[PDB]
Amino acid sequence: QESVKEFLAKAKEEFLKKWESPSQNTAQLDHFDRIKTLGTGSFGRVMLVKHKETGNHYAMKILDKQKVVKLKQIEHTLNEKRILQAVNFPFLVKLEFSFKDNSNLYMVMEYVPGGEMFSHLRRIGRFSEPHARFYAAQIVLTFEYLHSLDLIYRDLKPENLLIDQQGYIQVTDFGFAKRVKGRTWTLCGTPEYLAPEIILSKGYNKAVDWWALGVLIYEMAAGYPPFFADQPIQIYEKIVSGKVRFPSHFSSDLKDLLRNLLQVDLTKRFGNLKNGVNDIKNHKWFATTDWIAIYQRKVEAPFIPKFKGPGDTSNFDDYEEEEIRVSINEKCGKEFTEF
Ligand SMILES: CSCC[C@@H](NC(N)=O)C(=O)O
Repeated sequence: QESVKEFLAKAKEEFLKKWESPSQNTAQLDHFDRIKTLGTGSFGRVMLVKHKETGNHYAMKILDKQKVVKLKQIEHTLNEKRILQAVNFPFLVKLEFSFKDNSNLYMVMEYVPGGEMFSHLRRIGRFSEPHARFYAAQIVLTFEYLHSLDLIYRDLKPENLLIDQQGYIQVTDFGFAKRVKGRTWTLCGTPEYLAPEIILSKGYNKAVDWWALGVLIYEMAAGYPPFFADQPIQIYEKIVSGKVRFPSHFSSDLKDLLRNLLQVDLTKRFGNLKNGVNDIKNHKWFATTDWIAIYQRKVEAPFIPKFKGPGDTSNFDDYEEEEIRVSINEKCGKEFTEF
């Protein structure tokens, strides 16, 4: 449809202008108070912070430059920030500021107090098909947007889908996102969500995102992922076999869609055929979906997360509060020049 073509053309124009001239150094650390550690990993953490002048809350992702270098994540961290400062879509968490100092890299994101889809899914067990479909439609549109910009997301999983105050998804964590025209080769993503071509160390493309969508829809509707096993090697063996067992409660339409998304042969996988995303959007499982209404956030969500306000952290987990230090000496300045 020309309306969608023209929408995506404008989206790409606006992305490219920011991509080619990225914003830098748009806030500083001492304009924020630290409130609580919301997550932590091997080279960084995410903090709830409050801006001292406006009172606004944000989720601040803080990466230790020395650890980024040591764990060979330099390009990934530069990808994440350059992409986030250039994208704009209703179901992507917004980057509001970024900056760096002697020790760390900072991305100041909107804070979504409703928490991760993962916690809501694990609490209730599984989502009904309408509920899963509401979230899946938002991911389809988001991947249509990202892929049109030549971006591969590469980290789809329930933990990275936050549920906002209207019950809609906001995708977070662009740590593995990359602008790719053609193929790319890095081993990354979470085991249960990896496409076979990643496991097999092949050059792969945006079709890995559509595979991961199949995993996500299965997990939302079943309560567990399709290739589950105790050990990673067993997960990988199941993935590359592609044998998937569907619960009897799955509709026939859902099983058909999942067979086409969880297609081991990437040249036969929905999302990667001549009709692209339209094979997914036109599938019978999505017959009830008004794609424009979803994009415009006019559909009433299946549920609204419970939270008390923009500073409520009750939907996130508790972590040891550790210092955020800034060395008196600049570290790794060269490697992060463009950040
Ligand atoms: C807002 S997160 C950073 C706050 C923290 N760090 C420094 N070095 O000032 C501190 O004041 O201890």
